[PDB]
Amino acid sequence: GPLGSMENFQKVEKIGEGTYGVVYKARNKLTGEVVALKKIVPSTAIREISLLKELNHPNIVKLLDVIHTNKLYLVFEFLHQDLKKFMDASALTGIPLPLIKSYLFQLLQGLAFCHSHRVLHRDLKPQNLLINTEGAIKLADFGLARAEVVTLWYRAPEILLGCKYYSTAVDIWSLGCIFAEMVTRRALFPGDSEIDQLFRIFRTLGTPDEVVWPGVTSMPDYKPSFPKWARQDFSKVVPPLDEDGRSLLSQMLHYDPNKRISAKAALAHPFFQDVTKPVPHLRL
Ligand SMILES: CNC(=O)c1ccc(-c2ccc(F)c(C(=O)Nc3c[nH]nc3C(=O)N[C@H]3CC[C@@H](N)CC3)c2F)cc1
Repeated sequence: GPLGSMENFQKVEKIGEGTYGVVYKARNKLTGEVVALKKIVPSTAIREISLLKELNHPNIVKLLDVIHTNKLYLVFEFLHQDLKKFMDASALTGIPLPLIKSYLFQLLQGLAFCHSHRVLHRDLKPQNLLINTEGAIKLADFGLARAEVVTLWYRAPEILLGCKYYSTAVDIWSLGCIFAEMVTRRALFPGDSEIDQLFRIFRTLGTPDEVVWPGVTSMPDYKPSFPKWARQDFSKVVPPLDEDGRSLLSQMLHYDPNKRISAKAALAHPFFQDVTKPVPHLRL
């Protein structure tokens, strides 16, 4: 790419770096706006990101600009905290349920929007769910169809079993995993290898078979030698979540992508009958 087109940005600080790339806080030297800068060119990707520029929703971190100068910079609306840090800060008391429920409701709204345009996130985790002082939560760093050890903790089972053409249901799984983690203050399935991840899922939800998941035994990475564990009861998995919450979570964690609840159906679940939008206690 050419030169000088990032001149208009002053790096304020490195936020972090990982498999995604590098993320900075920066100020536009001419408009004064404070933004997040992601540093990473294919055309398969250039038109994929351009689609995301048009994918605007109050629960999606706005993509402001895309700048190619051996580097691709994406410019994002800046947010002051992520859900992981807020979870850790909240660990002694827990996030109050009404806040958990608001955050879950909002992310399902954002996902419902993305999914209605057939856009998948693919890599939801607490670290890319961004929050502000007003009680909003937003989806960040959408994963591309092509594209510091990647975590598997939120990866859906069909991905782990070798599905090549997976669906929006993978985001519902990831979010159910995050929901459970907000409630219990412990990761649900903290696998440290692909098989440890699969087997942690199997040990809680039961080893899947053709009864609960038609087609599972023909999946590319399925092996008949998989151990057969019995399912645990949910009341043991996420206490003290109430029965509405457990019901919704059970549907977000169905093995069969065709049974897993959609984002739109989840919004209608009775768990949200009393949803509100509380203010978080954020110390910045
Ligand atoms: C262990 N780490 C991870 O797994 C992980 C870590 C970062 C990412 C990631 C990758 C590419 C991105 F474009 C974005 C992104 O869009 N970021 C933002 C957009 N607007 N504001 C921000 C922002 O980062 N704000 C900070 C949040 C809390 C800080 N305390 C202070 C400000 C992103 F967040 C993905 C995974």
